Parts: sequence; C-alpha cells; structure tokens
Amino acid sequence: MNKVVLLCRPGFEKECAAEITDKAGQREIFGFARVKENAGYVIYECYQPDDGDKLIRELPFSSLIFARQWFVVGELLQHLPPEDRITPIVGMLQGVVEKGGELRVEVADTNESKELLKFCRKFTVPLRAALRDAGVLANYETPKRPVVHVFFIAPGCCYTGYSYSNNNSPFYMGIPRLKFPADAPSRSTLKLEEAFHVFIPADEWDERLANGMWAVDLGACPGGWTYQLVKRNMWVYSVDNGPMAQSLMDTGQVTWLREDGFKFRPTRSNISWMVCDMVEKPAKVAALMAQWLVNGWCRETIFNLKLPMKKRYEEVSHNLAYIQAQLDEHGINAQIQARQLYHDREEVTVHVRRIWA
Repeated sequence: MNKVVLLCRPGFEKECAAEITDKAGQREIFGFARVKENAGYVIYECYQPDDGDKLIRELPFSSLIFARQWFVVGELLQHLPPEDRITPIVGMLQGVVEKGGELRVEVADTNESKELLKFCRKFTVPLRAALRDAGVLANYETPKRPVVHVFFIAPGCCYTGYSYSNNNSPFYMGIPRLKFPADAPSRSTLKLEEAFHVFIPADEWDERLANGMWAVDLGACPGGWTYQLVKRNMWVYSVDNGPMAQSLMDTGQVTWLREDGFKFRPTRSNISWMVCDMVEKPAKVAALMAQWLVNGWCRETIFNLKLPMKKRYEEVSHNLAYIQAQLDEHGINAQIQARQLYHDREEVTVHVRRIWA
C-alpha cells in the first residue's frame, strides 16, 4: 500500500504536505503530496508500492509537527452501495491486516464533515462485528496490535488501513477530548493539558509530572498554565507583572513573582519544569527557551511558538533548529518534539526534555 493519510488542522494542509514530503524524503521514502485546501487531511503517495507501510514504521510519528494522526491506506472506495457499505470495506482490509486491536472510523475535522462524524459513530459497532467475523479485528481488543482505521471523506467514500499503536496518536482523530474546568482562570489551560497528554506517556505522568516538583510559569498571568501545574501538585513560581487569579494563590502552591518573564532568572529551588505561553515573536521565545535549557534552569519545558502568516513550517523548523544549535554548542543532549495541538491555532507547542541519566 502506498498512501498515507495525515489528519491536520483545516487550512494547514500545505504545512503538513511539505513537512511529510521533507521528512519522508530525508529517509529516502520518495513520493508526492497533493494538497486540497481546507480539507483537514493530506495524502502522501509513495512512488514505491509498499513504501506506505515502511513510512509509518520507520519515521517517528512524534517528529511530525503538523500531523494530528496518520495511517497507511489502500485505494479509495468511492461508490459504497447504501444497501451494503460493509462488504467492500471488509473486502479491502481482508489480507491487508489481521487481528487488529482497535477500530476507529474517522472523518476530517471540518464543518462539512460534522454530519458525517455522526454517521461514523453509528457505523462503528456493525463494522466492528463484521471485521471481527472476517478476522480483520481480533476478538479481544489490545493496545499492542495495529489500530484499524476507516476514514470517510464524504458519504459513501472512504479509505481503509491501519497504524501501529507504538507510532501513532492514541486519540480518536488525534484529538484528546478535554473539558474546561469552570475554576480555571483561562481557557489557555486546555493547551497545556493537551500538551501533557500528547507529549508525556500516560504511564509516566506520576514520575515526570510529579507531586512536589518545582515549576516556573513565565508570563503566567492570569494563570491558565499555572493551573495545570498546580493540578499536578507542583510548587509553582508564576512569573508576571500582571496579577495571578486569587483562586490559584489560595491553593498555597503558588508564589507570584512580579517580574518580566524574559528577565527572570531562577536562584534558590531545584526547578524541574518551566512552561511559557507568551504573545511574543517566536525567535525571541525560542532564544529564551534555549537559554533556560543550556543554563540548566529546568529539566523539561513546554512552550508555545507563534506562527508567522507565511512559510509557517519553515519558520517553526528554523526556531527548533536554533534551539538544537544552542544545545549542541553547549554539549547538552535533549529530546525535542513539537505539535500543532487541537487547541492551538496559528501556533505550535513544543516539548524539550534534557536527557540526564
């Protein structure tokens, strides 16, 4: 199979297409990605017949910024007989994957597909039963086996395929479903919560987002991101000339430092986490993040970079390369990952973890 579908934010198809072409090419997995503006997905079509499976095995999904999710697919099923949409799907998947561990019947995240999304929910159980009967799905679900995807691009038109659960998004449509807590002081809180879900494996939260850790939130006012750190029972320095929500102060976990986030330097505590969601130019933010890493002021950081109006994949790649150049110059080893989260708009969220053994 030679096609790989990538789900993206509608309007970001050129970024997602350039990026997958670039990073697959770098691994000598050559192909082309046509763009349908505002479709909310891109198809990367490999020149070689079975390179689609190779690509979703060998390229780490975590290294893709503009893809919410991906999966390899066969040919487009275009005329699904309304009297039996199931048989052709089963037919297309039979002999392609067996004993899959989970089924996800998905759509692109656009306005036009909302009715189609409800169809997919209705279709899921009947399709699951048929795929289990055919041996395409295992009789018992399991996270270790491949995830089977059936992707409807319009009524009666879908692709079918799979992704590997150790190299994909674990979320339906690549969208973690979060509820805004009425007591948080800003909806920006959902970005950082989504970041924790997307970047830190759930079974590592208690160790890496740990009770008792010290964290610094730069440009914190009024406290959306601080709220998430407090929820993890961290002790937090919220740094801003603006005041923090009284509800956060009342927790007894937060010290408000009335300073500029760019000027603040930590002295005193062992800071594990720093986070930064600021309305500033991304080269400027990236420079401050690199300084925090190379000065050893944090072990991990999550921060947002604003995208410019044009050359958005390039700009954000250059910001990341700057941070990597700083790391390399100082001999610091770290893992960097970045993603246009669901709750991001014209920005990307980045996670950097120093490797200290």
